[PDB]
Amino acid sequence: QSMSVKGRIYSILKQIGSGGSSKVFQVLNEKKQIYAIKYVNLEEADNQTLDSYRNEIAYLNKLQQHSDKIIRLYDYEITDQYIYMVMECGNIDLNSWLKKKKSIDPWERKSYWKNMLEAVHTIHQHGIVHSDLKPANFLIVDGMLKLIDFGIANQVGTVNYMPPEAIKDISPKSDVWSLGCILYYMTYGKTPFQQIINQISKLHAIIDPNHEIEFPDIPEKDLQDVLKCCLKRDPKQRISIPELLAHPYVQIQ
Ligand SMILES: c1cc2c(cn1)cnc1sccc12
Repeated sequence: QSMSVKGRIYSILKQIGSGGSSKVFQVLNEKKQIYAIKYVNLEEADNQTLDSYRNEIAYLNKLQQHSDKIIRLYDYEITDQYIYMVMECGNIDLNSWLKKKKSIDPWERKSYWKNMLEAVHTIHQHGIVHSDLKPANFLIVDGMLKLIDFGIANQVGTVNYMPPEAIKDISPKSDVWSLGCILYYMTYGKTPFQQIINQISKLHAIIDPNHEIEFPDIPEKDLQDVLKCCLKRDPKQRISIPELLAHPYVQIQ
């Protein structure tokens, strides 16, 4: 099959993912280069959803120039009926990659972490708080992690990465909580609260200071401190991203 985004023609190779009303495909242009096209159906879209879409796009377009850890958006076609986005094609999302591999290399992880701070830090600088980070939001492209979205436009639902303040009902400290959970999953093989099935009981645990989050002793003592810093329930007493980018775990060999 085929499709035309603006002037250019893109041959469909396979379907990467489907959000629901959205379909992501892997494509080829006339110069035979591989891309990822996102189809969005505006047929049953409120003017609020429309606005979230337009906002999320402009931001993704604006933030292209700032960080290389933000998915390349090459071109787009937008009508009253649909959205087409010509983005860079990654190998796999962090979630599926983590879900498959049993052993994660301390370097691969330290590297991925550094890429995760750079991405979140850039959206933060422009005023954005992602508010709902998950490994699904990150995409590996040439051993380099890239942020897919900014959680502006309307794995999903998962409360395992939710900060206590989001549950108590939101500042950059909320994204620090989530990022730490991601690291905790790449460190301990589970999210801090993955151990508790019942979603209501899982929620009571995040907001419970007496329910101690365990940090089992590891060779990377620095990595343990980062987790201990990110997973502090009081946003007031949680590490900031500029502070994390200067932590020994990230800076020291
Ligand atoms: C959304 C999702 C992806 C993308 C661009 N937008 C590019 N490559 C890949 S590989 C697995 C998911 C995706």
